[PDB]
Amino acid sequence: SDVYLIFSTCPDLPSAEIISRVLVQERLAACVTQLPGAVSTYRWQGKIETTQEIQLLIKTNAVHVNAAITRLCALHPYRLPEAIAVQVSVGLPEYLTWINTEID
Repeated sequence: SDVYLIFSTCPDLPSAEIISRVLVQERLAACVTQLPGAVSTYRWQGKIETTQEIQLLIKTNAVHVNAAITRLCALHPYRLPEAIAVQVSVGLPEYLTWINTEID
């Protein structure tokens, strides 16, 4: 399908809310789901670091993937945010249509 799920994380609730609201308002994503209480572990210059985060699941389509990612970046606290998109293989047809009609 041409629906894509974009994963990102943000450091807290306002950033998640800002990103979620803006991406939907600007019709770059049909919906954004936040999963709070996430912890991410990564290296930050020779140190194992953990950061509390909100996980985002951004539902969009192929023609909006880049715009959603770049707008996400424009709104993001992080200099280099997670933004990775996975193509949806198949889905409930009316749901895929809804994603598309929301933003196309």
